[PDB]
Amino acid sequence: RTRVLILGVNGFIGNHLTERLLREDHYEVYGLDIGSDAISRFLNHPHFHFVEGDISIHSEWIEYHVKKCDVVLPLVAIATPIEYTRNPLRVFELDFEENLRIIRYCVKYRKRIIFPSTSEVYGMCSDKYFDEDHSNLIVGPVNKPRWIYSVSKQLLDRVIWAYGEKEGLQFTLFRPFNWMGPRLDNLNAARIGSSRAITQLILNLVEGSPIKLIDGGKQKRCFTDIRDGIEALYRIIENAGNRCDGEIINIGNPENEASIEELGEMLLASFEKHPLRHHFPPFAGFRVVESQDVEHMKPSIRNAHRCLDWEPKIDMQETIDETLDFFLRTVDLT
Repeated sequence: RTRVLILGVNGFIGNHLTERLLREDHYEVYGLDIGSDAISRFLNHPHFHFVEGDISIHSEWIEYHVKKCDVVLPLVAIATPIEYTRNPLRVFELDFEENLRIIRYCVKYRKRIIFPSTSEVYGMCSDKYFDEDHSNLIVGPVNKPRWIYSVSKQLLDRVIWAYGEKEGLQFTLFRPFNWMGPRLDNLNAARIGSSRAITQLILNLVEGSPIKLIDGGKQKRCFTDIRDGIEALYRIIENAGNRCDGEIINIGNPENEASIEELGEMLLASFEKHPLRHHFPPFAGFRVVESQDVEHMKPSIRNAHRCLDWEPKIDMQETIDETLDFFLRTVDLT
């Protein structure tokens, strides 16, 4: 069976992907992390193996697991906007430098790497649908430090592309668009995966704080149910016909488009009608704040159609209700 090494497994994607792979009978999962509270249900599974580790501290121990396995998914990274400006050097050292070392272990031992790129690489791209193969990438001047994440991730995509072109590195880049569902990562966890904007909004509802609409909350976003997203990530791992080699694949649901404001109204609506509503404070309301920014982020999914015969199937309401439902029921009221 194929050995899948998941770095930063103690979270959203690690939980859902592991469940997916274990459901099949031909994968061996190696989930590396510093904790296991998020994937404890799998610790005793015959085909799951927890590996103690941290990609900033361990060099050898991670290199060893790369050589021991077949496919590598590096999910460790700080992807919370505030931090881009708050501690840029750390965002850069972890997201760029530490991941570059893992990319190099993969080329050294000829392993397959399925790397999480970011929808932020497109930046202020003017296309209505961001295209992995034709869209131009647009960022602000260097005095707009918010772009340090976007550009760091973009450079990594290009370095992987170069290793693939000059040193036979087998790879696939995937770019998630606001994945959401049960078991969302914590707002400040350094694990790539779940939509930060929707987890913040649910947090607003749960904590009794207002939902802040930046400059009106009119900017639009696309949202993807984790059941649709993980199915696509899973098929990239399957790699039928080797159709994913050298590919860059956006994984999102371009039909689930909504502004921060509308997303807020949809969660509130599902919130007010939920059985556990009474265990949460009254709605603090919408606060129009006013602090660069991206005004729309829609993915072209032609590559996913082509390489994976994939099409998102869950309705917007279904994703909203299930993500909110799981969250409210998992919260410790003590």
